[PDB]
Amino acid sequence: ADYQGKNVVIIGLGLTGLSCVDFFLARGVTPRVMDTRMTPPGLDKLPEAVERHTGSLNDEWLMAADLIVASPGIALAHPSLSAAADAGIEIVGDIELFCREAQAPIVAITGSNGKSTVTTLVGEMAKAAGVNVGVGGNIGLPALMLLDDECELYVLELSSFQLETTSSLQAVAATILNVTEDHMDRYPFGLQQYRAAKLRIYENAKVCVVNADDALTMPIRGADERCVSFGVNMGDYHLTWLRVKGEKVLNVKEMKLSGQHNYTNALAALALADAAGLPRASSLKALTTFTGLPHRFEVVLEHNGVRWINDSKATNVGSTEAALNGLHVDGTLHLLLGGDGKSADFSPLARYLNGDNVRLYCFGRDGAQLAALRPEVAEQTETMEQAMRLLAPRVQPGDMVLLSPACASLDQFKNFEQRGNEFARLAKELG
Ligand SMILES: CC(=O)N[C@H]1[C@@H](OP(=O)(O)OP(=O)(O)OC[C@H]2O[C@@H](n3ccc(=O)[nH]c3=O)[C@H](O)[C@@H]2O)O[C@H](CO)[C@@H](O)[C@@H]1O[C@H](C)C(=O)N[C@@H](C)C(=O)O
Repeated sequence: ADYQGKNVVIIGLGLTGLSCVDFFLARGVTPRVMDTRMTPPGLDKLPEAVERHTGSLNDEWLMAADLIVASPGIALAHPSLSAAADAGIEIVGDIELFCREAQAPIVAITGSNGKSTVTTLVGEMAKAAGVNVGVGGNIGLPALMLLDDECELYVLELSSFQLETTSSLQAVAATILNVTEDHMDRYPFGLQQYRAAKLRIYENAKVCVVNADDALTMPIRGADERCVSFGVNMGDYHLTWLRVKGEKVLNVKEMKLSGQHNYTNALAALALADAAGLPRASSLKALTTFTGLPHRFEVVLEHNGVRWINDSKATNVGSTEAALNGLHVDGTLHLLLGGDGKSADFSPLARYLNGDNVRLYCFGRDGAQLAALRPEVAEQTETMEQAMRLLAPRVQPGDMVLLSPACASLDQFKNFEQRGNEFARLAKELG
């Protein structure tokens, strides 16, 4: 889509809002942004060129917009947004922007509780088949931070909020795991209004994975030829053995998790991966190794009042930004950055590195550019080990050593997992 020369206004300066701001700036469009909160988390992350209004909405800005991008945290029913809509001003959310740009199929997942687990599993099933997969959305990493012409499949966890502002989603496979009322303050007209939001996920979906045990997850107008279902004792995928299309496929003894819940999660996940075209071989393997939703970070050592945190999986700028958001650091943050990154996306990261309590240790191929984000507090070495031996004598009680590289590790390691193990070993010897 073209946004050149449009008056764009973004509502919400949280993770989503910031991703949108960067999305637009990276296309030569300077948006105006607002948030009803006086000091939203992304306020100090904006470039000075961006006009901002916080503490309330600025209605003149909204009414003068060509496009309004509304974060999930504000309701379309808000009088300011209702007014803009009546005047015919287009309103979209980050997921909508994402769908317009995506060049790979999308598996979409929504429902209430357990959403993240099913999303994560589908992601693993894709990893097992060797698919460069991008997992994001409501699960944590804003969808727009995943855009990459290298990505071969996207797995998105979506909230009813994101769904209300999305119109161009055409999922290869979509599901509403269940419909259980939550966030009802955002749906004052009842369960039907609430159900309607989730149902949007099936619009133009190639295959709709439905919950045989929850009739509300069926698209309105009964189930069609696109619908495949999962359930405990009923459905295309059901239950011990996992039954699929009438044929047993796996004895639950082969998977690490147990319990009904963990089984229907595995079934819903398989139904989605089958629909997305992933080989059942690899999907089943993933089901047999899956040990659940991983922790956000791996604490490799906590000694002398210092925490050494491994987030080697943050292979891009958006992930590192996500790791830094709301990060509690009692003393100084010794941030490790480096490897093979996407230089085109480095500039915005500098805005997350301000303050008197942050030190950068940059290494690898793009270490020089990374260190250049804020030279005054950065050290530059060739390897991560050198960088760590550098910081070791410098840490004091209360500090945090964080490996959240913002780059891939292929220039010096076999994979980010190995880079993380290296970090674990070195932290134990040095901390
Ligand atoms: C509220 C919400 O939808 N949160 C999701 C959102 O995070 P983000 O930080 O971008 O949220 P936001 O839209 O800025 O809203 C955050 C908070 O500020 C408030 N808000 C937002 C804009 C504004 O003008 N005024 C205001 O008061 C919202 O009411 C909310 O209290 O985008 C992220 C990336 O997609 C999601 O991971 C994140 O999910 C969290 C984990 C969540 O609680 N989501 C709900 C929906 C859920 O899963 O139950």
